[PDB]
Amino acid sequence: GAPIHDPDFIGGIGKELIVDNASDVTSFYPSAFQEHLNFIPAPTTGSGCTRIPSFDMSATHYCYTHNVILSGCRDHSHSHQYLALGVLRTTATGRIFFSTLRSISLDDTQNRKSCSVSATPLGCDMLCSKVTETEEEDYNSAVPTLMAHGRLGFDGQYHEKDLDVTTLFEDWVANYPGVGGGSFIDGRVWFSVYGGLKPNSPSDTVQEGKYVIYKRYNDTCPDEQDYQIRMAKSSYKPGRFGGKRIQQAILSIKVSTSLGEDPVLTVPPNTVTLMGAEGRILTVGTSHFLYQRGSSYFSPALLYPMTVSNKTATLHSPYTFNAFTRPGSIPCQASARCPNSCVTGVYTDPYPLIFYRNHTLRGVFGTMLDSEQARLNPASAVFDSTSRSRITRVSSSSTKAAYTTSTCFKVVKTNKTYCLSIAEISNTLFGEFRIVPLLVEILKNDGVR
Amino acid sequence: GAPIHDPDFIGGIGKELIVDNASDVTSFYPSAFQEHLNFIPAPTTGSGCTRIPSFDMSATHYCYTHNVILSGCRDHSHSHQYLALGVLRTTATGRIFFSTLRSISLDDTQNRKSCSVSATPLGCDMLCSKVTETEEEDYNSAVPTLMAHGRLGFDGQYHEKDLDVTTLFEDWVANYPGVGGGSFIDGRVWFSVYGGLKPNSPSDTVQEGKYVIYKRYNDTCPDEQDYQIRMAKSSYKPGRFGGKRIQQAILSIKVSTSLGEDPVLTVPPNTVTLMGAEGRILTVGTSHFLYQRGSSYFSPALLYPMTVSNKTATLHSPYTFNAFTRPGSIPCQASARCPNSCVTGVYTDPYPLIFYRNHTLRGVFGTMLDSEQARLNPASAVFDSTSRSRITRVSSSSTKAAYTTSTCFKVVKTNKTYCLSIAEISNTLFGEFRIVPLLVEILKND
Ligand SMILES: *[C@@H]1O[C@H](CO)[C@@H](O[C@@H]2O[C@H](CO)[C@@H](O)[C@H](O)[C@H]2NC(C)=O)[C@H](O)[C@H]1NC(C)=O
Ligand SMILES: *[C@@H]1O[C@H](CO)[C@@H](O[C@@H]2O[C@H](CO)[C@@H](O)[C@H](O)[C@H]2NC(C)=O)[C@H](O)[C@H]1NC(C)=O
Ligand SMILES: *[C@@H]1O[C@H](CO)[C@@H](O)[C@H](O)[C@H]1NC(C)=O
Ligand SMILES: [Ca+2]
Repeated sequence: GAPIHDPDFIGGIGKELIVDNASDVTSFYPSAFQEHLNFIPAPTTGSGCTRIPSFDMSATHYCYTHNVILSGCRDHSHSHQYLALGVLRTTATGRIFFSTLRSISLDDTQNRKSCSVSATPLGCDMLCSKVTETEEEDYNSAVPTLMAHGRLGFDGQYHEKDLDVTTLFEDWVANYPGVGGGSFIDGRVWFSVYGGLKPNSPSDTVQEGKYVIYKRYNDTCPDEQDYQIRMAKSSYKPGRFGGKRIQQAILSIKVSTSLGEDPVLTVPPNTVTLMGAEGRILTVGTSHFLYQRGSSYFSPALLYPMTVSNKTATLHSPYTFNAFTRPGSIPCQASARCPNSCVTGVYTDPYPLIFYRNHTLRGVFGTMLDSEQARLNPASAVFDSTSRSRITRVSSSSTKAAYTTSTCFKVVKTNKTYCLSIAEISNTLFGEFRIVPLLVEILKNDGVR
Repeated sequence: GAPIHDPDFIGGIGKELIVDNASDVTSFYPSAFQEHLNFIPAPTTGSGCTRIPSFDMSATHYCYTHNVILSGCRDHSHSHQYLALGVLRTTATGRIFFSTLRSISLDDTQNRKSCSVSATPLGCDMLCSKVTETEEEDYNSAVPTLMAHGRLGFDGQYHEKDLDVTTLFEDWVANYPGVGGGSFIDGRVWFSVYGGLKPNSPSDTVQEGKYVIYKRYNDTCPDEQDYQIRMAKSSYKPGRFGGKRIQQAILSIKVSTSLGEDPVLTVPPNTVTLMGAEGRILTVGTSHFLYQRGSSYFSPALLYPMTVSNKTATLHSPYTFNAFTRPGSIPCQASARCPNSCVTGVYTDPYPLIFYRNHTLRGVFGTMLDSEQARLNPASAVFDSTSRSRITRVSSSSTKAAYTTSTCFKVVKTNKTYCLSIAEISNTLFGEFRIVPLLVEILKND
């Protein structure tokens, strides 16, 4: 009943789990899907769905949230936001299970979507967007998207406060939380956000001519330099949103009794970040990372090192995992190696797992959609910069996936490393999407050498 | 007040679909699942299930029913019965779809169980059992199981009349409908029924020593005759129910504005029928058939010819489809070839599809559970006495399945034969059982 992770987890949450410098990264791999957890509620109705999962865990508790739709799973539909606060416990037999301390289903009328959540000392901080219109209409609207900062405390109470997006996102036509989890850092909660810049606005003007071309390993692009640059520049203004610059941002907010207190929007230079996309701000040990969904031409998982300076942050050259690809429409498929304009891909974050003694991230765990173009075939595995380990297929090759957010930890008591993988999956004839939690232990083959 | 399907279906409902004497039966086969029909409601909750499906279709309308559990799918939970009256339609594109005209969700305090539905001229007749105890607690009791004859009319109203089981099933300790659809024949609705007989009751006495042994095609049981005969006899009184003879029966009720009118329970001789099990009363063309779930030692799909005469039925030696097996626990697994005593298997009916010119049945469509012992891997196909055509697996090999009921019809316009396969299935991460309708066209290597 303790409002903290059970003693066995103490000291095994949020840190660098494995630091092997000698042994290969891919030698570490996911086992068979263990103790199928049930902290995530199934959809309220049989014809409805659960979608857009966000999870973040600190050394004391975890936070989880998801959007629920009563009929169908089409975005242009009414939805409720489910938010929960919980801790990692063990049974008498050592069985790991996610225990919910508090939970709330926002059954009101506010149209919350693209919500992200973060574990803070005060509980579970949530960043949501509120809109009654279309997404493609939002980038077509003149005003920024409404956003709110909420919190489900340890006391079960929920408080929320709408942000003054008029001034905070004055340079944006559309703005949304990255859906991925946010991170608590130096008294502030950091949520990755994305959207469209108002053309010719101060923010849009500062990003003019700014771009970056990330290459694939051992697979260079055959297109000429002049053309690649031309394509990279256009990747920030995909035709889908009519020329608007799809921008990546970072929003920090002070964690205190007052919600939405002192919000500061940092917009990293596009010479670092690719096209704005869904993302996640996480902290593993002492380093911070910004996961960016590969919505543009870049297929391999991006893990941007994030450093903090007061209320703003700076992103450095991203860690890339070539094998950890994501499905996408041509010319931005899983094998795409050339810069291009597109709004595709799927959110499938990599959790910093293996590090060097010097703390440089060496390997990550994540449930990728092992598919070339279609959002399907989820598979858990460990990936370094170029390869992947023995995979643990979530289900069949027919399983459609929309999101996979992974968070790994250790049971210091048994010294075993585990990875929680929350996936929004569905089969062709079993119903709409539903979020399912999968826990897998990270193994290592010693008898190899 | 027949609502009528679509002019495209006239002459193509409940008829002999494919009449051929030359073409190899297995040359006919199911295509890919054309579409995923929407007439069947998903479980009301995401943590519950839809189970025990029943379906019957007549010239002008179809009837469908399933049981719904709000939390989980424990057969020992409170539930409500969903009943629907519908029609076979077709969009401008020519896309087949089942339109549900009327539907009611019986959510009272009664425990309807093992319901069977039938499309009658007055609507959708449902035969349910009303229980207050478990399967075993029921067979141990002295009194028969309560049953009710109900009906969803074209007007949307549902009327129900509990049958006088005390007299109707006086010789029974437990009795339930076969779950499979019932059929309208000669002014009355016919429902397969099964349960356990009261020891020494007249019905039981008449069955003493009666048994029948059905062999596999080219898989002769090596057991000595005396041993087989003893096993066959014992198969009727499996240990599961402490020696109570599990009997197959047939209930016919007069179809009229008065429910439960003139009930007549027929109990076929166990020299014809194997141990009582879930079943269905089908009518294809002028012929009638009784499908009996292979709950005993017999694995191949069974279709007993059924002839009716003044309120009573008569079953004959059944058509068997050797490759249309079903999974079962040992020693009555799908590969079984010898008589034995057991209560296993799963409901997976064969729909009469291909007939000889003379009307003798030869081929059927069905969605079998392509497994040996576990209720997994549903797979649709066309079957004859010894073979299986090319298949269309419904899902993965680890897909669970509790029931599959198929009904084939024909679009007279495009003259294409289709088969509705309604299956209660589940999968690993996607929750409890759920009834899903599947539609496949019947094709041929010619
Ligand atoms: C930690 O040690 C590794 C040694 O493998 C360093 O990796 C090298 O880093 C240099 C420059 O960053 C690269 O040019 C080499 O290609 C890397 N070699 C390998 C095998 O990765 C890493 O930079 C060190 N990290 C820190 C923070 O000192
Ligand atoms: C319809 O035709 C079939 C085809 O012959 C008949 O089935 C045959 O019946 C004879 C009985 O003399 C046996 O050789 C076999 O049972 C069948 N033979 C073959 C080659 O299949 C069937 O009996 C006919 N139906 C009726 C009602 O007469
Ligand atoms: C059945 O067995 C006989 C031998 O008794 C054989 O000639 C025939 O080909 C077999 N048929 C099949 C389908 O195996
Ligand atoms: Ca009883």
